[PDB]
Amino acid sequence: PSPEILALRWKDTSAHYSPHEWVAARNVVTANKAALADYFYESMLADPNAAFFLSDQLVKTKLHASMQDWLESVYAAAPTEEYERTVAFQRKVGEVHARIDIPVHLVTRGASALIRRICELLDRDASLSAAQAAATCRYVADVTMTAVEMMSHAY
Amino acid sequence: PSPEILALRWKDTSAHYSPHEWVAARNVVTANKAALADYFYESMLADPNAAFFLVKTKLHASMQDWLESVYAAAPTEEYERTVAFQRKVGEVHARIDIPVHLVTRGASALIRRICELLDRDASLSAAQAAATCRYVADVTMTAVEMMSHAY
Ligand code: HEM
Ligand code: HEM
Repeated sequence: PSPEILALRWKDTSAHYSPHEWVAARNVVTANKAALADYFYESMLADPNAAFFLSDQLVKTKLHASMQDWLESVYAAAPTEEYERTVAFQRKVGEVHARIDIPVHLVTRGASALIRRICELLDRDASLSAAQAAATCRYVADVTMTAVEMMSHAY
Repeated sequence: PSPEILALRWKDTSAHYSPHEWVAARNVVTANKAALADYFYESMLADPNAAFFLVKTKLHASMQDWLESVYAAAPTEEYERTVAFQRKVGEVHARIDIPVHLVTRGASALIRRICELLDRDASLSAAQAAATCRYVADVTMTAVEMMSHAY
């Protein structure tokens, strides 16, 4: 399924939501990416299965500073109309993960932790009505699980 | 990969939400057990990828039991029950080489149609409806991961 075909799936997903949701989310996620990357990394030390794959020094440069640009790839695609660029990024990361038999259930695990944590930021952000913080959190979960689905194409 | 460990995981995820969130969802899920199984199945036909793999009767009911299972776990505290079944379901899909990325496709689809129904439900304050939709998306994904075990 080429990135022309898989673009339209990202687009049609993002189109369930207003521009206000797209940007709202994007702003919160760039505002706190490095902090959201730390929280991710720590979450999968806590998991021993996942900790096996982290030799406690590989993140120093790679995993912390990379998880950042993932968060930008994902949350900008829609407000930029740059879908096939983003979708392409996801297959690379999916293929990287699959090459080293990183079990897919742990990715879905991580997708879920981020979603709970990004919504927690949306919640604690006082510059929004709870109606808005709600609708953004929805978008967040949808696009994460859209991305993860595509990351999962390499199995 | 013990169920006792897993069961515990189900408890914590759903502990993030109020009991009112658990029963509201269950209500709407079971109020539409048929229409939801019909939606999921017809959503597979649209795509060729899944349509590859499609007796419906067995399907139509076995989705209807999964739903009943997923939203029974928290309000009844039978986590082991609900887990053990997610474990089985995945191992079936597995041996058929049903690609993982699609179990997630229809998972996301059910979530979106479930919240639509929660938007429409005026027994609920919009606050609750959002809350409930969130529960629904989290717990589905939680099921999804457990299904995705040993793939
Ligand atoms: C939502 C979930 C996840 C996202 C968004 C994510 C993101 C990324 C990205 C962007 C890269 C860089 C790959 C590249 O472009 O070259 C990467 C690499 C990697 N990720 Fe993940 N990841 C996720 C889940 C996981 C999980 C659950 C583990 C658990 C073990 C993991 C372990 C790794 C490792 C080890 C590498 C580098 C491979 C190596 O050099 O040994 N990731 N990840
Ligand atoms: C969220 C996603 C899904 C859920 C919750 C789900 C649920 C179920 C359940 C509960 C069963 C009964 C398993 C058993 O008898 O023990 C089942 C069987 C089956 N599912 Fe799924 N399913 C999902 C996705 C898919 C997808 C994407 C396909 C794509 C083709 C698929 C095809 C089947 C087939 C063919 C069987 C029956 C196998 C057989 O009896 O020969 N399912 N599913």
